[PDB]
Amino acid sequence: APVRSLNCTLRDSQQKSLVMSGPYELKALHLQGQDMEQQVVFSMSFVQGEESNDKIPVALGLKEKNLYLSCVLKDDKPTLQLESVDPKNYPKKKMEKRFVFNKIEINNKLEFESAQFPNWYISTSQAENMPVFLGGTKGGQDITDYTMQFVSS
Repeated sequence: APVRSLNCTLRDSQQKSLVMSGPYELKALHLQGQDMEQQVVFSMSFVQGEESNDKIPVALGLKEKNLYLSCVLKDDKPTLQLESVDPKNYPKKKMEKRFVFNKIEINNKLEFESAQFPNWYISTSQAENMPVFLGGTKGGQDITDYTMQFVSS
């Protein structure tokens, strides 16, 4: 397909799942059993960009929703947000830079670095029910690695 994609769910290294907070925000929390279905299913697209054997550029949209994770400057600081796009023009192989993340395979975990803002990663808090955000520090209080689960689509 023009732009190739695959559906998946993500879980941080503390086993927290991701769910929709409001219409433009994601939160991470320890979920299990029935509630497991509240988790967001992503449609990961493999877009164009500087590629490596361990660094792959991708775009993360919500399955069947014209909503994508985006990195923009908000109050002079790199910020993560859910952005609405024209449902007829997306996804596409050449996504605007703000939508691009470098999928990095480390241990057996994954890290998602903003292509727009080098060394800024999709992060979650240790605390329960907090927003998913863009953090500029690795190996610290905040979590920056995940495992990925594939879904039948």
